[PDB]
Amino acid sequence: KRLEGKSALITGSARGIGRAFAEAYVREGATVAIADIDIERARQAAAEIGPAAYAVQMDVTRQDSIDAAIAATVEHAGGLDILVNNAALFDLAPIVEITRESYEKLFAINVAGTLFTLQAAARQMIAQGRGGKIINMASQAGRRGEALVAIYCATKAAVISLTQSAGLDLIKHRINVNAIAPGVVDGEHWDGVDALFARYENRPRGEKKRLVGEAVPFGRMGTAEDLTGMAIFLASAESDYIVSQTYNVDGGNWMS
Amino acid sequence: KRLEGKSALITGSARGIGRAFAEAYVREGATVAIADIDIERARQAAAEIGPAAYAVQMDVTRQDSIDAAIAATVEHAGGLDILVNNAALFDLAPIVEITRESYEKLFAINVAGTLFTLQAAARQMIAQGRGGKIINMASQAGRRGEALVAIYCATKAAVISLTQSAGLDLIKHRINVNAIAPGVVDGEHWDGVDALFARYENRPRGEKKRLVGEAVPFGRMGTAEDLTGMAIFLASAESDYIVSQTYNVDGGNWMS
Amino acid sequence: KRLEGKSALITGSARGIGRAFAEAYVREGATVAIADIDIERARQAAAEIGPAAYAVQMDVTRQDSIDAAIAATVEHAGGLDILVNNAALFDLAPIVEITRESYEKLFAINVAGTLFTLQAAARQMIAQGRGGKIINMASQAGRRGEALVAIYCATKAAVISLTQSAGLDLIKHRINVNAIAPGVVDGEHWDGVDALFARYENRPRGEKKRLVGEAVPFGRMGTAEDLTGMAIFLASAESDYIVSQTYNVDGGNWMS
Amino acid sequence: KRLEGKSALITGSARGIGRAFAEAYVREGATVAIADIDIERARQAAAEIGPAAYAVQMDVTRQDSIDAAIAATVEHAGGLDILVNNAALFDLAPIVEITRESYEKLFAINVAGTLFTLQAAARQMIAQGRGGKIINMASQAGRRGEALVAIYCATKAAVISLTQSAGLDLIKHRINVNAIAPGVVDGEHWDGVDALFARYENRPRGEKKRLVGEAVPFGRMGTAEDLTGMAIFLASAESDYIVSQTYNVDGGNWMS
Ligand code: NA
Ligand code: NA
Ligand code: NA
Ligand code: NA
Repeated sequence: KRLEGKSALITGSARGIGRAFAEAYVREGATVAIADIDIERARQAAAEIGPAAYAVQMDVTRQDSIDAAIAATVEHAGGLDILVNNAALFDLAPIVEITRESYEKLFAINVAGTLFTLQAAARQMIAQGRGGKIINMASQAGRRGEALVAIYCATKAAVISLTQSAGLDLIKHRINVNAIAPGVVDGEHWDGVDALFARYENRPRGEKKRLVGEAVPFGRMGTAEDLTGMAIFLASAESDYIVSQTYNVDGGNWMS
Repeated sequence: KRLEGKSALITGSARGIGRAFAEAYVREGATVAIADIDIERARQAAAEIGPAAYAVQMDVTRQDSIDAAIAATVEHAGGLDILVNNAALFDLAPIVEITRESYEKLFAINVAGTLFTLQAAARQMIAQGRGGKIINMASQAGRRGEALVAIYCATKAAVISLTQSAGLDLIKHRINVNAIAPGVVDGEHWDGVDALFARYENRPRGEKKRLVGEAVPFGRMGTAEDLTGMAIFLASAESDYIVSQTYNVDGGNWMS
Repeated sequence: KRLEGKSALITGSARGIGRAFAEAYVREGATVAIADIDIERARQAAAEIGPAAYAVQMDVTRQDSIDAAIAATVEHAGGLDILVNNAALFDLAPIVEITRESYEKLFAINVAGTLFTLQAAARQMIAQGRGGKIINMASQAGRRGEALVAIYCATKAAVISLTQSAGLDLIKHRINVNAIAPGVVDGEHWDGVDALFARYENRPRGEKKRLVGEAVPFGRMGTAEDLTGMAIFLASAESDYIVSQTYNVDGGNWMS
Repeated sequence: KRLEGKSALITGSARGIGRAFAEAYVREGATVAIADIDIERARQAAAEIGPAAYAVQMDVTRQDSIDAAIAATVEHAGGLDILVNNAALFDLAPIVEITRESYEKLFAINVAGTLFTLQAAARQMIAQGRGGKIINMASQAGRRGEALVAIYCATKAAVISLTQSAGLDLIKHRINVNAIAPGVVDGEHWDGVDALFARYENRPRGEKKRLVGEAVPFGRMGTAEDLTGMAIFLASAESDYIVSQTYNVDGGNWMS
């Protein structure tokens, strides 16, 4: 068990990628705060995962909620050792149709949410004096722009950048900051994602997803489970010398 | 010469780099909107440059000011062919001292200001149906993070991403979107920049600036004139096949 | 006349892109050594271009030919101010079919040829004490690997790398070293290239070429003329502060 | 545990980084071929490591030696599952002093050695039908050039490129190709590396090594043990969806 006795918090972990990370972390001996805007779903998730997972209501766009979430983790587990910034929102629209609402919402959650949660965790970790681990969720989208995905790509580029900056600033406190960049990951969101491409590219529903899946060198779209090995690795002692990096786990969909 | 008959608008061009760009564009035969929030200096600059330059009041953080600026180029110049997003703000603080005010202010101007001005320009260019040129100002800060400069770095990373996405979306309208990434450029702003570094790096005043200058492979910090050639090139016919690129003009300070 | 009074040498300029550069340089006032293994065609080209162009026999794989070529520009033009390393060979094969012959031949021309010509030009430029410009030809292939193009991609990656190293080492002598990276350029060679892809991807003849052209965001494969502006720019005073860069001119085919 | 029953071959594994990888692999349950040009050193390393390690004489510059080594692996273990291309040579010299001997020797070992060993391993893995893992050793040097290290940097850039190309071509055979890029790693070679820098930079002995060590954000130069976690990870099932990536493990010395 590579994370034995560790205290983690994962934002947006009631469902999806964050939820898989939560389960993997518990398997590896960690206690995990299931942080989510949906307290009901967080409580269900925590009960399904087991005794070591516990629900925390959190809105990463609000400072008071961020601070309350950190304090609940300290209260419940005695401190905080691992942060995963997984909360994210996707959207899509061509340049001439980008709205200020899309820009503000996606930046508030994907960039500000990650930045200020990272900062609150950093402060707690510094106060503890024991290190150690922060993992941001980037994306292939942050590696290169895309015609219909300007806002989301830009938030993920910002995340990769913040990962580098925070990494350099916090390593003196024995805190590693790194990021994982998935490529295309299958899941409940892809119906809406495909529908959005179908609308703007004028394709039959389902065609975009299929083309995307067929283009991954590996042979298929990713699963959350493809990513858990890396999430454990970057939270363990085996990654202590790894600083300010973004690692693509994407079946070859992007090369860095 | 190279920009004969072209209508341009440059944000933040009352002073510094933007003004040097405006003066260079006029020498190359363009008509130029000196768009700045400092309308008094924009007017003095427009008056000094000559009849081909005219002052436009603009605050890239306000949608109505953005739309009014584009309307102004239509009124004065009959339309818009070249947009340079030059307006920007700098700040510096370690992760644990980053404020929401700093985040919101730098993103509103550096990211939202660039995105929505680009969008307004693109709409006008598409309506004209004669293609166009858009040049965003990035920075070495956009290429890699820095311990003390998380916010500014992230905004410039977002600009590089947006440059990429917009370039891919808009090329079918014959609009080139690219960016210039300067390195370190000398100017009065370095008193404050040095002071901020001196404080957090525990150095005597002037030392940071000195060291930064000495470390540029070319052998000196940049001037506006180092950048003017590239600004003309990316607005000229010689750059027609150039799409979604960021070009470093930085004395070798960063290699891309 | 941005290259007035300058002396240049361009490798592999009897035909194609290199010849287009030579013609462009001549129009900008330069004297140009048409250097090529195909001396017959180089002579014909120099005669067609006009009195400022002269043929020079060179095989970039042979040190004695390189040194004699540099000596030729000194003799005919009085010195050497601009070098363009354009000579290159292409090949294609899946990993399990790559031969040592293909490896040796592509590295000798593409990498050794560029490196040691660069070296010989640099020595002459340092001896002159007037600085200089060196432009290497990279490729999109140099920016990212490709299943069937391992050898060529690796040579172009080596070129980008060498451009960076040489740029850092030579700038103290006022020599700018940079590179241009074209995307896909139409031409006679595409019949063979298409044929090779057709074989390994199991495609009808001409399909690969068609798909490639349609996949370029700009909407067409490149021409030599798309590249001439950048070639002049990087040899001119407008690029003095530009060091160790590789610039993509590729219709958006790769974003750097 | 993590590599139970796997057959590995690591080039240059008698001493240094390869040796550490060999020892870590054996602890994780692998059988390891200790390939080295120095057969007595290989036979000795194998003896010391244990019964799961066996010596193989190999010159990665010779096709026949490469082919013989793979065959011995198939002879001793029942086949080959993991290849680590660790054999490498370093050299240093400014542009004007680079010799053809330095160019040829470093490229033969660092590039050709890696390419043709990877090719022979791939062929054997394809014939087995059970997939496989291949890890190339890159370097921070492959990420960006340096004034005094053009040859070595260029070889490591070529390695990163080959990693991408081979990864894309071989994943259909269920062979993962990835690379590790250490930053600066302490070891017996650094006394000579420092000496080379001291010579050309004209420094007291030891000054370069200290400055380099002090500039790593983490706080010290690397050890081989910093890298073993990643070497195991990329050879294990936890990296199955990881293709064509180069991962920096370098204390923050370079960010990718
Ligand atoms: Na629970
Ligand atoms: Na005026
Ligand atoms: Na002639
Ligand atoms: Na043994």
